[PDB]
Amino acid sequence: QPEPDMITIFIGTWNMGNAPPPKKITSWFLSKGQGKTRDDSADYIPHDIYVIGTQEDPLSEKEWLEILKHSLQEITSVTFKTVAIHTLWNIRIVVLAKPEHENRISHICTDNVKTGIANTLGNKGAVGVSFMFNGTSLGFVNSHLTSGSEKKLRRNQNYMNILRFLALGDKKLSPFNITHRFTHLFWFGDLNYRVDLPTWEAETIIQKIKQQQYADLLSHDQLLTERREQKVFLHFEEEEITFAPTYRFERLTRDKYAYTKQKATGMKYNLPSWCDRVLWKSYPLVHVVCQSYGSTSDIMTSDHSPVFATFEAGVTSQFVSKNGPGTVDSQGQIEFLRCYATLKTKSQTKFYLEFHSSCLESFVKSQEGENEEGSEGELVVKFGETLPKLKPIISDPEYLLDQHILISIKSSDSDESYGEGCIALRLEATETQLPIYTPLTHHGELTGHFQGEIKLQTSQ
Ligand SMILES: NC(=O)c1cnc(C(F)(F)F)nc1
Repeated sequence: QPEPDMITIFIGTWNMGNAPPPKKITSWFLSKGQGKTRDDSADYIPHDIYVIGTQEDPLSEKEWLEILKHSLQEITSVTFKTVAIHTLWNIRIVVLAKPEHENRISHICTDNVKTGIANTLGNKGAVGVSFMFNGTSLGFVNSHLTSGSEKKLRRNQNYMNILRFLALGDKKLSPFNITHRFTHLFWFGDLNYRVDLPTWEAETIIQKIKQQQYADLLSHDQLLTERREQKVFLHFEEEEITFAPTYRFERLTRDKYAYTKQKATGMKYNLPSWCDRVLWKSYPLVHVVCQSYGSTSDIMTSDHSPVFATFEAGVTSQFVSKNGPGTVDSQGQIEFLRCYATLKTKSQTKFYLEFHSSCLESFVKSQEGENEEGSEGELVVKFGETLPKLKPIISDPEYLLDQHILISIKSSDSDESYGEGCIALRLEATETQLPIYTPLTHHGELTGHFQGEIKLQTSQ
């Protein structure tokens, strides 16, 4: 049985509004309703992995697992295996996989982050799951962020706390947060960003939704605007939104948005909004295609509609050669020429680089670079030709060209990372000097750039 080079992943996010689900929720798992929907011809084809994020979930883990597994069995006639389940308050993530993938899945991690302090600590935060699928690392984050149209800054702060403190993936990757630890990272949930228009425009907004005219609404979506100003979800992708706002509905219909201020809303307006979202971030030059992004029309127990997204995701096999793992393969090497980091820091310390990759026996520290002043005030750290030669465990190009090198630039004085990035080895050529580039981030904020040239030697 050959190992796959591609899998399909279902991501679901549903804020259940503290109400039990209806007896049938199969439309969710089938990507049927509004938006970018899945072809009917695919309905019996199971996804490899189903990742279900809920918010305001009133069910026990047991109650929800029974509904999920029974749903997927009805659709696919497959009995899914439970990879992981993790609940923080009423925020829950479930990972289910086809039984044939049990042997391919390892290193399962779960974690949660609680957001806010005193007042604002009590029900918002995130749960997450990571694991290895053969040679590919997968992360999944389900977050319920701060509510309310006038709290987009709080949401951005909640996001930064989650990406700093959620402890998933390989703990040896100590300079890197979840935004660098995975081949593919999926981040979804009730992110609670709103359509920022005047309250008086509520009926105009509803009119526009009834006409399926979303363009003037999406231009005021806080998540799109904050992302375009690099305030949140830097370097993440989201599929175009072609479904109606998923909040806030009157329960037991979808014919009505309930937007008016009420005691139950803290006298806040809830203008129709895309609260419920799916974003992703994959390493450079890995295959990832969104094949659906939409909302269900027939599940009406909550004031939110469920959202689905499906993805084709590139995966690699767990490679073994006569040499590595357990030693290096001297027919392989990674060299770096004309390299320099540009940092936004106003500080003056020396810096060195750390290279981390599962193609190395362990991480590699460089010599200190030479600091120079850039023409526009920037700190430029010159490595020139001084970076070490990296020694991969396996030289076969069918392995090595599928790998990535994570880079941290660290202060010599504190050993603290000032910036993290990632370089793909999926080069246009081997044994050839080729430009490389990555932005550098720290706590998910842009801190600089790393650029230079690479020269990769494989066994071919
Ligand atoms: N390595 C594991 O502990 C593992 C457990 N369970 C599964 C499941 F749920 F797919 F069957 N896959 C892997």
